[PDB]
Amino acid sequence: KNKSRVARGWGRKCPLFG
Repeated sequence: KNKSRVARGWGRKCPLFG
């Protein structure tokens, strides 16, 4: 899958960097 929404779990600010 190309959907990169968990690649680098960004629980700091934006949850979905991709």
